Amino acid sequence: AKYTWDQELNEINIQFPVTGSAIKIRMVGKKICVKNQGEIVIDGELLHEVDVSSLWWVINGDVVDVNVTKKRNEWWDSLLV
Amino acid sequence: AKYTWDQELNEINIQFPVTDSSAIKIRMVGKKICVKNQGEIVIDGELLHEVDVSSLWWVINGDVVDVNVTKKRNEWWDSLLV
Repeated sequence: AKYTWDQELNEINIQFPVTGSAIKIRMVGKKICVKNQGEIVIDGELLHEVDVSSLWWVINGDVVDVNVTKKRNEWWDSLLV
Repeated sequence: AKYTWDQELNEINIQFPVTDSSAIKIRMVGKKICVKNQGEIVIDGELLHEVDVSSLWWVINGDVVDVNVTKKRNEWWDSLLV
């Protein structure tokens, strides 16, 4: 497992460890690409639509925390399609 | 001008006006600095010299956000950004 995720009714959160500049994150529509030092963390399509402009991330110690707001307030069964 | 800044020999201070409670987003990684206020970019650049990113702190004083970070080296900076 390269990452974990959790959700609030209106938001998705993704976490992964900093190895060890390096952090590249792009969302276009539902497509999501997260790389860390060239290694792919996630390369897929989110289950539902998000507000791509709301995308934010920070580093807390050894962990990167990524947050994006959902378009629709509903629980997601999974992160990706 | 979206912000102002000043310095001590060992510290950088950045100020900008407010507009709750996820409105203020601040990230520094290495020398890269991103400050957003209600989604609007305040700063998006690279600091002139290295700072201790762990020392980064900010607070709201009335209508003004004050950001402080400690310089790695004790020297005057000609500019805030590269």
